Parts: sequence; C-alpha cells; structure tokens
Amino acid sequence: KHDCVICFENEVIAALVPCGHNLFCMECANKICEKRTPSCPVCQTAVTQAIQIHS
Amino acid sequence: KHDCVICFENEVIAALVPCGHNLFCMECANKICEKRTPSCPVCQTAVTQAIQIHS
Ligand SMILES: [Zn+2]
Ligand SMILES: [Zn+2]
Ligand SMILES: [Zn+2]
Ligand SMILES: [Zn+2]
Repeated sequence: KHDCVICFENEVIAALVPCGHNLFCMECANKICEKRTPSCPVCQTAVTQAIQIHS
Repeated sequence: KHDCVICFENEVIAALVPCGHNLFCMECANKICEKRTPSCPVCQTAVTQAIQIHS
C-alpha cells in the first residue's frame, strides 16, 4: 500500500491519459496534471487527464 | 491474472475514460468506443476514450 513511484507513501490508484501508466497515487497524479506542461514522469508523454483506476 | 468481463477470453489490458473501469481486453474496449452511444457496461458512464493500462 506504499507503491506510488513518486512519493512511495500512498497506494497506486491512478493512471495518466493517454499513456496509461498506472504507477501513481491520486495526489501525485493530480500534481502531474496541474504542472505548467503536464507530462508523464516515466515516458514523457503529454498528459490530458488523470483517472482513478477501478479493477 | 484477470479476464475481460465482456468476453472472458482475453486478459484485462484496457480501461475506459473517464470512469476508469479497468476490466476489458483491448478488443472489447475498442468495440465499446466504436459504438454510437459509447458507455461503460459496468457503471453506464459515457466513454470518451479507451486506453491500454501499463502497471
Ligand atoms: Zn504519490
Ligand atoms: Zn507514461
Ligand atoms: Zn474482451
Ligand atoms: Zn465504468
């Protein structure tokens, strides 16, 4: 429950659109979204939104 | 290992946007988007795209 690759504190629950990388908690994903130039920190693809993943 | 909830034949690979339901193979998710009133079969939310999820 500590597997977010950004903060390593929260649980992974979010994926970025459209690259689909599912490696982030929602707080870190939201922070990615309101950067000046939102982009995936892993693959650098531009980010248009973050979604919570439901499996 | 998870089975697509539509066909129960292929692995789960894709999620719908924006509801984030991650329960579909890419073929079944593509079929969802290509319909004329696209909506998630699980929660009935309108679907604006389907993406492959990378975990
Ligand atoms: Zn985080
Ligand atoms: Zn990415
Ligand atoms: Zn399927
Ligand atoms: Zn849904």
